Amino acid sequence: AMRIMRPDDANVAGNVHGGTILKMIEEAGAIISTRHCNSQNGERCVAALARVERTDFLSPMCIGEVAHVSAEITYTSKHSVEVQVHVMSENILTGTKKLTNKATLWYVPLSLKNVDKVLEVPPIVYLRQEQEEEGRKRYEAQKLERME
Amino acid sequence: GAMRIMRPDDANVAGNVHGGTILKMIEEAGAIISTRHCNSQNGERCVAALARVERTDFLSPMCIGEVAHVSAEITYTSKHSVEVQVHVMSENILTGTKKLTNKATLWYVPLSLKNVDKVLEVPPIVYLRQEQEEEGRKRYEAQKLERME
Amino acid sequence: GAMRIMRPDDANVAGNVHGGTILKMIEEAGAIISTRHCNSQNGERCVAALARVERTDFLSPMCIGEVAHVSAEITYTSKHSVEVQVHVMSENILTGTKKLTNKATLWYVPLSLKNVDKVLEVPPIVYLRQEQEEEGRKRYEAQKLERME
Amino acid sequence: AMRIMRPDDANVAGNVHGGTILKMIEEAGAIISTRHCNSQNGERCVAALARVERTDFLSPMCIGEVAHVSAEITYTSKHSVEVQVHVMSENILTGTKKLTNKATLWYVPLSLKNVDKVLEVPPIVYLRQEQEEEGRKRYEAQKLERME
Amino acid sequence: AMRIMRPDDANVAGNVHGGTILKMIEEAGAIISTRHCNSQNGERCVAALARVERTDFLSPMCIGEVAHVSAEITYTSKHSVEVQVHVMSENILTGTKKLTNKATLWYVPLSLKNVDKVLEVPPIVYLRQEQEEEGRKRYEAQKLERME
Amino acid sequence: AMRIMRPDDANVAGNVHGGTILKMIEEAGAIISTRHCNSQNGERCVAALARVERTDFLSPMCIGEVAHVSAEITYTSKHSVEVQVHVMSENILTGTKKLTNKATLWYVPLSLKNVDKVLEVPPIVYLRQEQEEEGRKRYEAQKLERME
Ligand SMILES: CC(C)(COP(=O)(O)OP(=O)(O)OC[C@H]1O[C@@H](n2cnc3c(N)ncnc32)[C@H](O)[C@@H]1OP(=O)(O)O)[C@@H](O)C(=O)NCCC(=O)NCCS
Ligand SMILES: CC(C)(COP(=O)(O)OP(=O)(O)OC[C@H]1O[C@@H](n2cnc3c(N)ncnc32)[C@H](O)[C@@H]1OP(=O)(O)O)[C@@H](O)C(=O)NCCC(=O)NCCS
Ligand SMILES: CC(C)(COP(=O)(O)OP(=O)(O)OC[C@H]1O[C@@H](n2cnc3c(N)ncnc32)[C@H](O)[C@@H]1OP(=O)(O)O)[C@@H](O)C(=O)NCCC(=O)NCCS
Ligand SMILES: CC(C)(COP(=O)(O)OP(=O)(O)OC[C@H]1O[C@@H](n2cnc3c(N)ncnc32)[C@H](O)[C@@H]1OP(=O)(O)O)[C@@H](O)C(=O)NCCC(=O)NCCS
Ligand SMILES: CC(C)(COP(=O)(O)OP(=O)(O)OC[C@H]1O[C@@H](n2cnc3c(N)ncnc32)[C@H](O)[C@@H]1OP(=O)(O)O)[C@@H](O)C(=O)NCCC(=O)NCCS
Ligand SMILES: CC(C)(COP(=O)(O)OP(=O)(O)OC[C@H]1O[C@@H](n2cnc3c(N)ncnc32)[C@H](O)[C@@H]1OP(=O)(O)O)[C@@H](O)C(=O)NCCC(=O)NCCS
Repeated sequence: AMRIMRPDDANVAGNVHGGTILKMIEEAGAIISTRHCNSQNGERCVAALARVERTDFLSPMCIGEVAHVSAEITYTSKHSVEVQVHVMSENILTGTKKLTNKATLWYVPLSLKNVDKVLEVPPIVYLRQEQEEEGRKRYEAQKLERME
Repeated sequence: GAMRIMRPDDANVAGNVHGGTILKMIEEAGAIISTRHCNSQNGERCVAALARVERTDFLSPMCIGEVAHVSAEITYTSKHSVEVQVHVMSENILTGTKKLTNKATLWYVPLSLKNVDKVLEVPPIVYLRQEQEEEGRKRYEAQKLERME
Repeated sequence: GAMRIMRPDDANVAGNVHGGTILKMIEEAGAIISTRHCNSQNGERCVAALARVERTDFLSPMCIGEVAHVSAEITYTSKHSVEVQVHVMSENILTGTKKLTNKATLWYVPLSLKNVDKVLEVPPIVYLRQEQEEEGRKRYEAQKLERME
Repeated sequence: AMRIMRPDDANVAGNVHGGTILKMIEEAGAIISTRHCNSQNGERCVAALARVERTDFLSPMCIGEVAHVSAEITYTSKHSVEVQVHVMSENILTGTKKLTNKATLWYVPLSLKNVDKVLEVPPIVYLRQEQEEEGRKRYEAQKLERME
Repeated sequence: AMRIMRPDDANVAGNVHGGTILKMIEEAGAIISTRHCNSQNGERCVAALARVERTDFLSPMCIGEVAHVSAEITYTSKHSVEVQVHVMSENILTGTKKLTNKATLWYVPLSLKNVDKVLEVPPIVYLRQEQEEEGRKRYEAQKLERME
Repeated sequence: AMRIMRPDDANVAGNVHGGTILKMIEEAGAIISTRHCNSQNGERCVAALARVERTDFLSPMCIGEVAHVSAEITYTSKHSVEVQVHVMSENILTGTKKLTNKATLWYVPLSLKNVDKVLEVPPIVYLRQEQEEEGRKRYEAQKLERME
């Protein structure tokens, strides 16, 4: 995703609201996860946001700057999808680019015809085994935590 | 607090509200409460910027036509930061049914309006129970440590 | 209630909020409170439609960056209509200053979702004092009579 | 003004919210009043909404219908402008047009340089003599009402 | 159509984005073409934008100025509608009016019930036979550009 | 640049309005052109839209489908930028993709210090020589159309 930041995206200091960026982040996560969950022509479904991991906002973004939002599916469990989203600001006058934040989201597919039906998530192929292993450990961390 | 009716543009094709919609509302509540507090002792004029979102689980869906209720509370202050806990509740105004959608914790930092990116001191808060100050102090130390990776 | 920070698109070239912006927020509060009430006894599912806005004066300006606080109360019910009083207060979160922006009164009529333009019976509200019902009944009669010129 | 009504303009029933129409009405009033209060090259100003008269909503408007919003300055006092706004719905499939609402609004011009400075309003030309007298009577009745 | 230009319509300097005006232009074209294609109570339809002809932006528009959009159906073929749209900027503080844009659009009526069914366009009334001839030439010109 | 199509982007049939797409195309054109015109760190400028030409809408896009907007600078004259934009629709439930739109936009860099000052456009490198010649022919034809 690429969008010019507008006055209504920003506070009175002209700096973009956290909420504006969070919204864009989730939009990217929703597209990528829904596409994936339908990618093997299983039951028609839409991915629902189940969890947002801790995220830190490192640098401001200003009106007139371009928000760049990119997403990657980094893990899949039996019924869930982990998405990592990166947000970068670009000033197209000066050329300066800054990392706004990195967020991690967990999605769960729900049947279009039965909203209470959690679907199985198709596997992804990992470029690196360490990526599957790291993803598994993150999956475990949140599973264990939610087990109270 | 804050409430608003969920509209078509707030929801997916299933009729369920996008997480991003609720996240935006949560941050709107945090911004108001933290900005007010950071100017509450008439210090240098400032606006609270969102520094951190803690992990948060979405427990129940919300649908078009349901009312999102968003409430915020300042639960800790450090020298230069504000911790805010936000609760989101969905209300179906046809059936009456209310459900807890989400609980989220946020951290804000006040930045001067006049001095670009100047971090300001946060006025102290008073704790209903002193157990709460200690718990908040522990939460503060935990994020301070986690960020210094 | 409802609260929202005023944004540049809410305001004219001078930074002052448009009447239309506030009118919209007023009606949003009215729509929620009246719809909830009209479904509160689980009658035929319905949505409250705005029938009337009483005369209303805008007492003080609001500015970009101030927080609009909107609060509503059902003050009367007739057989098929709901009277709602709405208060709008501005809050400057930098200075702490609060001002009454506007008081408005609205009338809603519940319409069936299933049966188009079917007007439904409104559940009675509880009054703390008989005087409240009498005062509302007088306002109801006034507008009812006027709608015959 | 003429605008197609969209889903976000309407409730779950597909009927346009009163609030949406109210916002459009005020937009029409703001334009006509601001243009008028600058029409004699006085101090630059913007008209602010002072009063909305009682108004009844007669017929619903639906998603996909076209809202027609028309305004006319019907009276001016020394420092205020009376505006009548009509809203009509047009169904462009069926051809059917309906009167949604008629509203009267009062605006007061405020200096751009000084928000607290109320400016004098230029006179309007009345097509009929009786119209000025009618507007004058309404002005005095509301001015006398505002006592508290 | 008339609308005041707002901060979100414009860049950091306060000049209106072309996209904002393009959106307004298309809205006007969609209304006028849809009404016409349903004017004889044929199968219920909505006119879809098929083409924008070479449109030129002649002068900037600013926040606070009023955009005036006017549309006219200038030619009809068997299954399409040519619409010419004019955009005028009005500064309501100074009184200045400027021609912002002239655009020519082509619409095709599609059945509402029957997803992608192209319908016949009712013929338009011409004031002079010369107008039909000129329209025909423009019709043939766009046909040629499209066949390359 | 991706985004999901929402109810307010579309008509009563669920099909996206031409205006919605035109706005997205222009946003992409504005970003790429402004970035390019500041790429050699000349006088700070923003590129203003001057022309939209010969843009055709080939297939409908629906609510819930994802719009993919891709921009490319295809010609530069001394003071203007030609941008070609393609819009592709993607159904993330079915996987189906369709070419929605092909557009051509001309931008002109205007100094931020002097809003009437048309700046020089840095040259671009052409992947195939033939593209420059084709671009020049298009450029000459439109520049002469603004003469004859
Ligand atoms: C918030 C910000 C100003 C902090 O910058 P910094 O270099 O860390 O500033 P300092 O080192 O002086 O620290 C100031 C305070 O901020 C706190 N802080 C900084 N980052 C934090 C984070 N991610 N989470 C919680 N607190 C944080 C520090 O703990 C410190 O408070 P303390 O002294 O009471 O412990 C900076 O990270 C920033 O501008 N981020 C972007 C904010 C923003 O624009 N958000 C929306 C983006 S769309
Ligand atoms: C996501 C949701 C459907 C899960 O419900 P549930 O009763 O826990 O479902 P299950 O017990 O069958 O678990 C299904 C999967 O979801 C995962 N899950 C559930 N809650 C989760 C959370 N908070 N974070 C990460 N994963 C979660 C489970 O781990 C399981 O996947 P796995 O078997 O691969 O490990 C439910 O919490 C929900 O509807 N949440 C709201 C979603 C939404 O609408 N979001 C937007 C709100 S605005
Ligand atoms: C409108 C406003 C400037 C009037 O303030 P005031 O103290 O009464 O000012 P003045 O006494 O000098 O009156 C100026 C004119 O306004 C008129 N007026 C004041 N309140 C009015 C009302 N509510 N309805 C109609 N006219 C009104 C007066 O009659 C006078 O006109 P006149 O001399 O021709 O009779 C003030 O109430 C205000 O700023 N309101 C908020 C306007 C606004 O921002 N609207 C949008 C809110 S979101
Ligand atoms: C409100 C509406 C349904 C009433 O229609 P109606 O033909 O008068 O219906 P009824 O005669 O059966 O009257 C039903 C109730 O509505 C009330 N009513 C009707 N118009 C009213 C008005 N303008 N103000 C207050 N009450 C009104 C009647 O008093 C009656 O209540 P009661 O029996 O307790 O006295 C109708 O005027 C309408 O559909 N208006 C448009 C509503 C709308 O869509 N609003 C937004 C427009 S953008
Ligand atoms: C585009 C604009 C700057 C050109 O004005 P002008 O008086 O013709 O300026 P010039 O004669 O000096 O022409 C400068 C360049 O613009 C080009 N140009 C002007 N109009 C053009 C058009 N409609 N299409 C393509 N190129 C155009 C010229 O070809 C020239 O480039 P070149 O020297 O490489 O050939 C002017 O018409 C303008 O400000 N338009 C409005 C732009 C805007 O605000 N867009 C959004 C409106 S909502
Ligand atoms: C408009 C559309 C239905 C035409 O499809 P088609 O296969 O060419 O249909 P037909 O061959 O039956 O042609 C019907 C008419 O459309 C016209 N037409 C099609 N594309 C056109 C274009 N690019 N410019 C002008 N006219 C066009 C033809 O000239 C023909 O008119 P005629 O018979 O009077 O000469 C198709 O291109 C489409 O669905 N485009 C997208 C429309 C849309 O959804 N717009 C918004 C996109 S966000």
